[PDB]
Amino acid sequence: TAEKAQAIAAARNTFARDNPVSAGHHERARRSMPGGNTRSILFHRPFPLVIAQGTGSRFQDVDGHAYVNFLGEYTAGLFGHSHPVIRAAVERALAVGLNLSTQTENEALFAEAVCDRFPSIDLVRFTNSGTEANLMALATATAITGRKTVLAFDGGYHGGLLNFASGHAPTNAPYHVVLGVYNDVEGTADLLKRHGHDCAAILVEPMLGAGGCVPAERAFLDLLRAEASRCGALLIFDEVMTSRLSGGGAQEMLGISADLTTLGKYIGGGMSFGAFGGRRDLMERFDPARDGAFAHAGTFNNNILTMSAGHAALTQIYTRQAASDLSASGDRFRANLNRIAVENQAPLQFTGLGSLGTIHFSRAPIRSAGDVRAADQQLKELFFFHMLRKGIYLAPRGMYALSLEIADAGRDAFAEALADFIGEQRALLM
Amino acid sequence: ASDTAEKAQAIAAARNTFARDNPVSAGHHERARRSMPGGNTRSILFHRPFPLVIAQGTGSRFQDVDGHAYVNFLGEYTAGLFGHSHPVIRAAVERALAVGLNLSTQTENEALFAEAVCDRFPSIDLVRFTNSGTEANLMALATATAITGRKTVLAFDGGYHGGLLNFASGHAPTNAPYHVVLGVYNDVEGTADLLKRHGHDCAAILVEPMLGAGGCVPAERAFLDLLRAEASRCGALLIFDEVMTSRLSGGGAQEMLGISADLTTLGKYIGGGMSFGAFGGRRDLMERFDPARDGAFAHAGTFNNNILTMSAGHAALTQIYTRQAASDLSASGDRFRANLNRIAVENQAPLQFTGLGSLGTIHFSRAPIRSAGDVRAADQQLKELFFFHMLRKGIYLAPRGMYALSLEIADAGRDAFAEALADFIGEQRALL
Ligand SMILES: Cc1ncc(COP(=O)(O)O)c(CNOCC(=O)O)c1O
Ligand SMILES: Cc1ncc(COP(=O)(O)O)c(CNOCC(=O)O)c1O
Repeated sequence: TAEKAQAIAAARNTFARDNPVSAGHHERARRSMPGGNTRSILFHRPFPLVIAQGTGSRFQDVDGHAYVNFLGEYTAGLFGHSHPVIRAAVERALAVGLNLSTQTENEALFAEAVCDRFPSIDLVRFTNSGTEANLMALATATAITGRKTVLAFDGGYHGGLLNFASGHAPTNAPYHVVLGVYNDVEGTADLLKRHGHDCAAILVEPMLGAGGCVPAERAFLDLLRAEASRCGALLIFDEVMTSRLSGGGAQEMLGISADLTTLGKYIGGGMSFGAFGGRRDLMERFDPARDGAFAHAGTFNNNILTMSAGHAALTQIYTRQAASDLSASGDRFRANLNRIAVENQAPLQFTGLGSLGTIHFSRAPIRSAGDVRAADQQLKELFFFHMLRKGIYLAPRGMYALSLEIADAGRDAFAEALADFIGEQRALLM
Repeated sequence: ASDTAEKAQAIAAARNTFARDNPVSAGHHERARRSMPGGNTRSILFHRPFPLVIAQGTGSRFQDVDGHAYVNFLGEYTAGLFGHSHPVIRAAVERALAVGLNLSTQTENEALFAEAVCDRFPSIDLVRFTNSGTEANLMALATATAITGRKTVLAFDGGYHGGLLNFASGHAPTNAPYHVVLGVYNDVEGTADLLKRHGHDCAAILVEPMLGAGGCVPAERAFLDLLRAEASRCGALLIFDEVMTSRLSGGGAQEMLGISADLTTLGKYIGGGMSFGAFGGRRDLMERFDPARDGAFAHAGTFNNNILTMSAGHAALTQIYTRQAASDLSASGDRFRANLNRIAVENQAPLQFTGLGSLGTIHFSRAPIRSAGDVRAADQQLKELFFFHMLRKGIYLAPRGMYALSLEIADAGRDAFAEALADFIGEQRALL
């Protein structure tokens, strides 16, 4: 509607008036990077906030405004901006030496911690991102099976070269990808009958992350596990986001085992990180001593900062117990946010699991990419600008990912700001 | 050359001595195998019987877990330009920690780093950062195919563009399934034929100005002129993979050559030894990523703008490895390589070092090294024996015989390398 469009025009202008120093930064950034941007998700209109500095769960922008960071680096930033244990791991790495050009002890210790944590990961390899992890998992599936077809899901996001958030992106690596509808048992069974013979892999998030914190239904994942086994395709669970949900990620909570699992985000302690692991027999194809071994180099794969900060992250900070506690805290938080919507007759909900959640302006079921897209997009943008005015930073698309540094005062301020949105924007919520 | 029983027995003895010299590294390997395939997470680090595990490093030197010291002539496969403990890198890390980690937003540091990259590289008008050279090359291919609507990519046998674009031994079954045609590196007539056949459907020509992993094999002028002309004529994007070669002068191989690519990929040392890659090039091509554009190309990536890379990278380009420092290091490397080849020639040894500036690789052949075929024809057994010999002399270089001079390599190290080469030639005269 026109009414909402005008509300957004007003909110954008208010943001621009609040943030003229960020505005100047944007005009300069446009000289060296396309649209002043090097990570597409950071861009929003009229321009993005530039931040100056942060400590713990808080940061300040270049205009001086302070915020609680509920975004947490799209789930990588589990430790806040200045964790002393992470800092210590960085100091220990610098003492060991940088760019050591050789095999290290720390990479093996980190690997042991990873294999110990995740119940379907017998052996693991590190990459430099979730994008690389997923690409290597597809390389594995395709090379082993000799097949070309990959089943993935509309709304699915698996990195820079495997972006299905708005269907097929023209920039995707040219794997022969067939897209199903997330959570659609009937349609997906049909696609598997059609393509099962030629399917190298099923690639799926146990909860759409970038696609809107949409949990996978049990019946959907059971279909995928059964059919992958029947047709000889590798089931790949992309847990780059979902691994945080318990000590052993979504697979532990589900009792469903993927053939390969990809990891990313928080696991390297906030340093560059990705990983792919899985069944021993599949991963041994990368043993470089073995006959016709697959090649997987990568300059920074075993870099000392990631290996050292990650080992600290898993063993000292985000233990199995910390994962259970944060996820339970996240469940209570999301229920409280939904109670606020319910008690105020608000046409919104928050979907997700554990410490992950996203607002959707609909009271209908949010089960697939279609549902997320059909929910009100103008109200979502308005909500972002409102939260900023309340000193709460979350994703433009309405996602939060609670760090370990988020405390009672932070959660309370978020919940109060949500109530304020509902009251202040009542006219637009009818 | 062909394998012989004589050389095999020499190699088996060198491996046995290495195993005996390094029992702690051997135990590490056995443990590592329990959690990573063959105890490995980066294929290039593995060699038989097992790799050395190092304990610590300072400057240009390091020590392994059995207590041996070496000077590091490998330099992290060209990423380790600053040594193991550069004070300016360390200061950049400290500044980064003080700003804040994982800040979840844009910072100024990324714009300042992007400006330093654009200042530095003469054909890069706009740039985007990735987390590796592998990602940089994939995004450059993504850009070319999406802009052109075409499927075919011309690359070269012996070429290496990252984990999903490995042509070092021809087509790898793990490669991302771009429709890649492989040419012979430096083959003008053969490549002209391929471009005649495929040119109309060519999204991109992807080429290193010098084969890196493929053997430090310089591209010849006539070869690159052909690629530049035919890319323009066909409407293909010429992509120069300068992940390794960018170091060779202030403005990489493109400044040396006076040839401009449509896109250039970057990696290795530019992020100050932190995770890093980048792709950039012509303004009109890179603007397709402006997120304010309708139909903007998407390119997220959790760590693309991470504070450690942004901060150490800006320091690397503006404070440490300036354009003059690049010229100076390349001149130092050119004199080094010439000295090594002089030592070969004077002893009438069947070996040469190929490369440019501070990068070089030994090849056990008297033939011109111009393509992957030439590299593969050279004696591979002697290359293995060379590796173990150099280790015994306290010199660490790649198993495949590559050195990449860091800023921390001084006269003593270069002298020791040259002396160790002479000792190899003398001690292994029978097999040469
Ligand atoms: C499920 C999933 N798989 C894979 C990925 C890809 O991981 P990475 O961005 O480390 O390549 C991501 C997240 N990518 O986030 C982009 C950003 O924050 O800029 C992801 O959420
Ligand atoms: C010319 C070129 N392009 C691209 C690449 C790929 O760059 P990256 O390893 O950062 O993905 C590399 C080197 N990759 O080195 C492997 C390793 O040291 O483990 C490269 O040399």
